[PDB]
Amino acid sequence: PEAYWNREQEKLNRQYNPILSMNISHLNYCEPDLRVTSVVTGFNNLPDRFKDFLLYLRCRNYSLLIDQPDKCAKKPFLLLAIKSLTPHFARRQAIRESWGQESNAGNQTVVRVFLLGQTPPEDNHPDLSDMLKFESEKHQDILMWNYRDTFFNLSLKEVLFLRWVSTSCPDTEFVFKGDDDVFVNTHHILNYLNSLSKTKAKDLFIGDVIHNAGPHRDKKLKYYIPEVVYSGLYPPYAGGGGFLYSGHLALRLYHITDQVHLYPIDDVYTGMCLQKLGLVPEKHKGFRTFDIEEKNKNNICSYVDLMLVHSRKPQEMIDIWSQLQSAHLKC
Ligand SMILES: *[C@@H]1O[C@H](CO[C@@H]2O[C@@H](C)[C@@H](O)[C@@H](O)[C@@H]2O)[C@@H](O[C@@H]2O[C@H](CO)[C@@H](O[C@@H]3O[C@H](CO[C@H]4O[C@H](CO)[C@@H](O)[C@H](O)[C@@H]4O)[C@@H](O)[C@H](O[C@H]4O[C@H](CO)[C@@H](O)[C@H](O)[C@@H]4O)[C@@H]3O)[C@H](O)[C@H]2NC(C)=O)[C@H](O)[C@H]1NC(C)=O
Ligand SMILES: *[C@@H]1O[C@H](CO)[C@@H](O[C@@H]2O[C@H](CO)[C@@H](O[C@@H]3O[C@H](CO[C@H]4O[C@H](CO)[C@@H](O)[C@H](O)[C@@H]4O)[C@@H](O)[C@H](O[C@H]4O[C@H](CO)[C@@H](O)[C@H](O)[C@@H]4O)[C@@H]3O)[C@H](O)[C@H]2NC(C)=O)[C@H](O)[C@H]1NC(C)=O
Ligand SMILES: *[C@@H]1O[C@H](CO)[C@@H](O[C@@H]2O[C@H](CO)[C@@H](O)[C@H](O)[C@H]2NC(C)=O)[C@H](O)[C@H]1NC(C)=O
Ligand SMILES: O=c1ccn([C@@H]2O[C@H](COP(=O)(O)OP(=O)(O)O)[C@@H](O)[C@H]2O)c(=O)[nH]1
Ligand SMILES: [Cl-]
Ligand SMILES: [Mg+2]
Repeated sequence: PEAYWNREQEKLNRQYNPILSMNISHLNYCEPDLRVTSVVTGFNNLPDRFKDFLLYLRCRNYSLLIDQPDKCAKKPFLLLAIKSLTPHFARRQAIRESWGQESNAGNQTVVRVFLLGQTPPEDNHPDLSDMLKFESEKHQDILMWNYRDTFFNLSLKEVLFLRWVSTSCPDTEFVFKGDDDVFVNTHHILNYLNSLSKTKAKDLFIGDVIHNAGPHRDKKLKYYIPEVVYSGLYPPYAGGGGFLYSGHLALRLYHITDQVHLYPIDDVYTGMCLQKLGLVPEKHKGFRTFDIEEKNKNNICSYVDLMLVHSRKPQEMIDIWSQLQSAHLKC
């Protein structure tokens, strides 16, 4: 093709599919891929995030700096994996106190990790390392890898997390992967999972799924992707703050990640991997990624049959969760 990502992905396809038959690694090449500055038309005028994405696309072998290797010592029913950034201490603590608390009702173990990269001083971030170490020692729920935690590296955050599931939590029944600014009704999710047949549970992947979306071409927008980077439509994908899937599918997704080049939008990348497995993510009405009706925001009964709501502040998560604990008496 003409777009850089599509062209390189087609090269990967030929490498993994003999039926298409008629030098540097794409997985552990971690020097700058200087060839991109000549083959990508207008490279020098792209925003810095695109330059860095294209230069280091072929590197994904990053190591854990903070690990919790025994997080799944007891086999989880539901692993909560929450994407976060170093300075988001209040968001993480609110989640710990509310919908993300670990629990074991009915022997269905719920365990929690936060997913971080580095916020390094050479990028002008304040040094919060001692505070992060303090939080990690106390709460034992931080996983942190040695890559730059940026918007366009979130598909790295996804691949490295899936790698961690395969190495350190391969027996979890289900995975919820979400953002640290959503409210999640964990009780409703557990009730939903216990209503699933084994057949439906095996390849479960639900969220707020969008079909036939394409890249935004408006250069001002957060999710802007230039025509020189990607052409065509996006596969169906769950986006908007969280999605829910089986541990069995987590392992299959991890295996397939080597065959898909990283993409600047993490939720599109996950949709690409699901597509390569031959699966279609399923839309579920309980994922409210653009909130609920203004007058309903005040009523706790509005939250009882929801799976998640985007977005809520730390104080709102705790207030909602607390009211929810007695919602069966009022709704
Ligand atoms: C959830 O998992 C539970 C186990 O996990 C632990 O507990 C939970 C609550 C969490 O805290 C988790 O973190 C823990 O890891 C599980 O609990 C277990 O359930 C079984 C079955 O009910 C219990 O077995 C009973 O054991 C007692 C003690 O037996 C010993 O002493 C007698 C001497 O009297 C000897 O004969 C025995 O060989 C043992 O050496 C038995 O008295 C009892 O026997 C009766 O029931 C059986 C089964 O019908 C009959 O065959 C007998 O004839 C008796 O009528 C049970 O065998 C076990 O104690 C219990 N563990 C704990 C730690 O409580 C729980 O069932 C899971 N499910 C739910 C919904 O919680
Ligand atoms: C996703 O996350 C990954 C992993 O963290 C990021 O990859 C790193 O990206 C940074 C840039 O942000 C890379 O650092 C840069 O490397 C350049 C190349 O270094 C090589 O070449 C020079 C010269 O030949 C050698 O001296 C050097 O030792 C290496 O062999 C450097 O030229 C850059 O230098 C510039 O910045 C530094 C520090 O700010 C200054 O001192 C310099 O003067 C100059 O201004 C810079 O160091 C880093 O190598 C990447 N790491 C890995 C493991 O690949 C991605 O950027 C990130 N992606 C997105 C989209 O955010
Ligand atoms: C990923 O693995 C590769 C391959 O082992 C590592 O590449 C070496 O590491 C650095 C990065 O360029 C250099 O010192 C070596 O010359 C690299 N080349 C080779 C051939 O090994 C790479 O470092 C790893 N990436 C990370 C982030 O750990
Ligand atoms: O560099 C980043 C930026 C975002 N996030 C996390 O990813 C989620 C998505 O971020 P954001 O809410 O800004 O995206 P949006 O909802 O606006 O699409 C948030 O929970 C952040 O904590 C991250 O982990 N690293
Ligand atoms: Cl915060
Ligand atoms: Mg958000």
